[PDB]
Amino acid sequence: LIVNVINGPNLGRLGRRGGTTHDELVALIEREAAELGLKAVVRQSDSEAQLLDWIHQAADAAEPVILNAGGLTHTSVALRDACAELSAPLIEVHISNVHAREEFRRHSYLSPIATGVIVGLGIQGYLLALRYLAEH
Amino acid sequence: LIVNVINGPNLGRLGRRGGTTHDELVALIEREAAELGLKAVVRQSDSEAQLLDWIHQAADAAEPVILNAGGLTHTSVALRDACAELSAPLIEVHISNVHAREEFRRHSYLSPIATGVIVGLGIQGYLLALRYLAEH
Amino acid sequence: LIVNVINGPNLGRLGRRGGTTHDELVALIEREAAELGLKAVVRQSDSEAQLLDWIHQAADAAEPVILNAGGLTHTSVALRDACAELSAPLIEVHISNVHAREEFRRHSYLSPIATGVIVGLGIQGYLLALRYLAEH
Amino acid sequence: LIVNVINGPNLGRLGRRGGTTHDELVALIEREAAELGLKAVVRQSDSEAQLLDWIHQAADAAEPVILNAGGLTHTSVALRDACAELSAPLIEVHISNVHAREEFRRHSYLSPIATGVIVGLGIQGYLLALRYLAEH
Amino acid sequence: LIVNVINGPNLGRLGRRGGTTHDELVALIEREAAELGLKAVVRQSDSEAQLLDWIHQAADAAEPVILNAGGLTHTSVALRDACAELSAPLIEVHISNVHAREEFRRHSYLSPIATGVIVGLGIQGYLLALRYLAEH
Amino acid sequence: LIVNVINGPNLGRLGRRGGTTHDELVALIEREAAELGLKAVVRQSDSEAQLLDWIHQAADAAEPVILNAGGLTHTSVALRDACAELSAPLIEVHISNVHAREEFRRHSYLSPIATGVIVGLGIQGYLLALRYLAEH
Amino acid sequence: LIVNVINGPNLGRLGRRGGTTHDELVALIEREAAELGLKAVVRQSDSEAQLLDWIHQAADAAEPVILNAGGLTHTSVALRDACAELSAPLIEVHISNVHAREEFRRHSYLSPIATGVIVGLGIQGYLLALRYLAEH
Amino acid sequence: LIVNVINGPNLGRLGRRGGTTHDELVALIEREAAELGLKAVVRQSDSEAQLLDWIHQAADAAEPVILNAGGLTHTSVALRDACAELSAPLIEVHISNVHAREEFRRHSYLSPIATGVIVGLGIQGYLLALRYLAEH
Amino acid sequence: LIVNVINGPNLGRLGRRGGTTHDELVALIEREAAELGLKAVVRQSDSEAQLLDWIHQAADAAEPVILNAGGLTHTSVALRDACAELSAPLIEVHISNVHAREEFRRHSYLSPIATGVIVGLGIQGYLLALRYLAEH
Amino acid sequence: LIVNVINGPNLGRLGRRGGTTHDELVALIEREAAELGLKAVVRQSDSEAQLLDWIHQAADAAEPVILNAGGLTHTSVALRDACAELSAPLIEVHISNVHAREEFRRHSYLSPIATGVIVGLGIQGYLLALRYLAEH
Repeated sequence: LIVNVINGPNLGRLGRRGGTTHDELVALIEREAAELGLKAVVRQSDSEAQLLDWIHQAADAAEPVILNAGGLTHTSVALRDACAELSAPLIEVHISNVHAREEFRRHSYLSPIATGVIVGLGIQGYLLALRYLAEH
Repeated sequence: LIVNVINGPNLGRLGRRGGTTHDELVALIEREAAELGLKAVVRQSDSEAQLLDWIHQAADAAEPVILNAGGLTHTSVALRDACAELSAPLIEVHISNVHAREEFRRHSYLSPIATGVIVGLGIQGYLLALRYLAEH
Repeated sequence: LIVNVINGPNLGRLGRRGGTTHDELVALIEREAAELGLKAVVRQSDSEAQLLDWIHQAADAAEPVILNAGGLTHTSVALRDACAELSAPLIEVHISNVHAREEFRRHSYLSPIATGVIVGLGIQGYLLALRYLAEH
Repeated sequence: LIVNVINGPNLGRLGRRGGTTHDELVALIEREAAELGLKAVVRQSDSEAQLLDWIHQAADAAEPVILNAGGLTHTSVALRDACAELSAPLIEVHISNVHAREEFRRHSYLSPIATGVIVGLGIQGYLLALRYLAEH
Repeated sequence: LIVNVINGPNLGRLGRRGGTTHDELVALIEREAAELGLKAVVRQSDSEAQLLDWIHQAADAAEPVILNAGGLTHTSVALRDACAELSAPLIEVHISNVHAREEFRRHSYLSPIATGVIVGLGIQGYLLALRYLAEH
Repeated sequence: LIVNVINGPNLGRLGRRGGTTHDELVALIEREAAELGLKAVVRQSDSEAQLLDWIHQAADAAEPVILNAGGLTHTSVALRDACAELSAPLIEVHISNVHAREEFRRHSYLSPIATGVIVGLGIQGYLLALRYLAEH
Repeated sequence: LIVNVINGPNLGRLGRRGGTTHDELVALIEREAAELGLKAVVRQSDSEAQLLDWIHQAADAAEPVILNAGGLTHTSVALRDACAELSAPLIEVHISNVHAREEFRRHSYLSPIATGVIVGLGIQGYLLALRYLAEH
Repeated sequence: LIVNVINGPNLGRLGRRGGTTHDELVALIEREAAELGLKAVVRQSDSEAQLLDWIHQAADAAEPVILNAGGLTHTSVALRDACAELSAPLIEVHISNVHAREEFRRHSYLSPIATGVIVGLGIQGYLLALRYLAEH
Repeated sequence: LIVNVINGPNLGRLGRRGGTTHDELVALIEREAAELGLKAVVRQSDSEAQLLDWIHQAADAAEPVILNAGGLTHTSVALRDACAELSAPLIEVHISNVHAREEFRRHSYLSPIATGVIVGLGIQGYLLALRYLAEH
Repeated sequence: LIVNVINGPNLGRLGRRGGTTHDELVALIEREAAELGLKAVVRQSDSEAQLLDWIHQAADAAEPVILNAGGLTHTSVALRDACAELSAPLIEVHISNVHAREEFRRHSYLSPIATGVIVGLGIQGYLLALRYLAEH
């Protein structure tokens, strides 16, 4: 079973002003996925249109999605509407605790339609979302 | 290393109008904890004073806490202030997706001071919080 | 058929700075219930945990509840969540007109899930709730 | 002693898209009133001016009023100001539970000046208001 | 098939301080309706009670309604509740663009229960609503 | 006279989880336009930058625009500012009734500067906007 | 004359992560009270029901109360309603400056019914409240 | 050690429509200060500029300030910014309980930057602030 | 009987970018007052402290005040508190219609404590306030 | 051409708890103005009435104004109304970035009527406003 891990704007800057980089995150995820018997496809883009295309492809293939949409979490109705079409689980992930920062970060257009949300557990949040999905 | 799992009001009614009961949840947690090399102490109370006493004891022993405070999450400043004393990690857990329900459930007094928050992954949320803590 | 009448915080102070006392209220209710062919069990507590235990017992026995939760009406999500499990009717009662006082008293976490609400009719509000329940 | 029962807009559509009709409601009320030794005058109008005239006549005769103002409950300051002149009791009645519906229905211009409010007990709400008034 | 066109307060002042008058609007609508094979009944009143009576008659006959309620759009819950009974389509029409004016005009109690809303297309809005209804 | 029909994000997913597809919508529009003596150019993009380029080209050519901006309706000030330059009519269209859904969908940055808005009439909303424009 | 000093939730943790402990605070208060010719009864509880019982006993004996309700200051209507019965002075005390912290701490259900409020003067706030009461 | 007591607008009207006058208040303060071994300089002005000059002089001399700014408490950012420069303690005093009056009086621009706030204890509030400062 | 007419900030700029000047306004008022048998004392200041001193002198002499406080109407609690001491009538006057301008101008701290308010009638507002006061 | 530079409350405290003083700022401005061929008149006052008099004199002479009103920026409608009379440019200046501080500092009554606003560039903000004005 294939799981899409989709990272949104500014996530390619991970580790570069907390040192895990985006390439390292990809390697960590693929290794964990292989241990669980899953195939993880990890993609990152700063373009909202590109993220919508990837979600549409996950919706047509009925594949689960682990999404960290970055700043678009708080602002894009178009992203929420694309994610409303998914039929497999959608897990929203944030690396840092979004509730401990500015007040505008406490509102997400994605949380109400996600199956679950994991915030503040660092990069381990992606690995735990994978384990939830492997345990069906 | 000892981990406290503290369940608040109405969580002793789990499975009784989704059938996992609170006794079953305790057994699941203890089994997972033993596999990870941890000892889990699982307690549940409908009394806010009893929850504060348990958090104070976790703060003095410097032990991590996985807390599902039920309805007190949204209403108790006293619980938040007791949890502000903890020095080990605090993970807030909700079984259902609190963001997909009434608007008052989207505000938590605990999230801003927790290390991380896990919502909507069912009872597996407690087992993933344990794994995060076992991986230091 | 058994009806639970549950009074919350400060209701044991009735009549003591309008002179009906809580013991008198109990006698009035039991007398009316007997005239209607019902058995009324009247209980009062200043403890939120004790009120939740009584509601849980009413939910397991499928018995109707007439509840005057006092100040907890406006503040407790935990009480609302316990009352959401009841399968028989739930009537919320307030002795005074809560809409004629401070603005925070006009919001109730219980009204939206109650079958009906009776406010401002004094102690007669409890006796009319009994009559509604006797007339199925 | 005479009691006015005043129904506002859309209440003549009762039972017609829960089958009690407005004529049936009138018969039920008159029968209950006669059993209590009262005379009930039941009137219904979709016109706000007509409702104000009836309230003014109740204010000059010092007679109690049981009012279900329909949608005007939430919107008319003119109705509230006419009802502020009454010297006998004013009971506001709603057949359905107004707190379980849209958020604008939770605000009433009438509740703060009514003696009491009864919501959600169906047509029995009118019969219980009569009993309160018969028991002075 | 009969379509009711109902105009609310101040719409009899059309063209009189943009010169189409209400009589001209009626002629335009009847001519368009005849071309489509429909019969249009156009009525106008400044009285809210009269509008409610006309909507009740449309609800009992199951006929579609094209409604321009004027200022009552923003203020009347009673009108919304009468329109909630209709079983055929309800199209809300505004001649001018209500979103380009005062902020209170951007809220309508009718839009959420209408089948569709047409704003800002002048008198042609009524003719396009007719065409939608003729094309079932 | 040329009319631009511009569809924004997620509108290429029409008919695919109500079965009209985007290709079918294009065919329907071109056929109606030809019957009216107009030429319709229908374009769709999930990219906000691409939509702004198309609006800028409509502004320089002084051509009318029928726009369904999808989720960007509620969130993009940049789209509103590009549309503020148009000199020919701008009709905003929504297929479903945006007022009957989430509260954030009731606010549009486009409505206040559009000539008119058509919501809830399905795909027929685009065909009626064409007819308005053909009747100058 | 007897003065009750009542400390609410988390105040038994004073000095333990500013080193005055709750036992030391009690000794300081009793010593100051004896110098003023008063008897101070100092009690602390994390239980809201226990605090309400102590306030009810102060109301029946007509004794003054110096209250630091901790987090319940901001959340409990039941505590405010018990304190509304007191006939002798009620002084609300906070050790730290509640106005310099989170915005939710700036609202107190107790201040409007207290005789006076003292915030930010550390433990000396309790000793100054005693002096106010000794000077009648 | 010198303590400045600064009274703002309308405080020279004390006792004149509760009979202590401003001259009497000055005498009371000077007497208490002398008993504590302090020198109190008491000044009053209805001019905001004059109050700012006095605060600037207290900031340059590093002297403590007891301030009752009257109505300026709720409205002047300029006064708050002058008081933000003080390095010795700043105690805000109100004679009456500001939380029991109009809602606009519950917001103070000064409280968040003051060391402590004393409200509702009458003129004794100034004497207790002096004692706090004498006990360093 | 003496009437004070007090003009606040920027009112000495009347007629100078509607040509009545402040000197002309004074002459108009004195002439009207003499016709009514009253003596009008007209004063203007841009200083809030000076306005408070004049109101205090009107309060001690029990004389009526016609006040146009300019921008201080919307911002000064200190002015409202000085005016709360007056025992003779207080009429608030605005030359232009304050409700037809910016939204912040629709809130006045003075209106709730004034005997009456006159807005939008130009300079004639002062002359009509005089006539009201002459007719006791 | 003469330019007025007007500094409001607390700006005479510049450099005194970032060391430029107000006298140094005056020297810097006069030197820059002379290099540009302008004459700068720099004045500072803690009195709102004095600032209004200076603005009135700038309005009668049609001279440009560079204003740093300090805390009055956020609170004075009277200052805004005096500045609304200016016919030459009005540049509002803040030395620090007002948007990075408390939320009340993000609202200015002056910005909407100023020609331009410069914030956060330190004392150089005044020198750049001069250059804008020298380049007409």
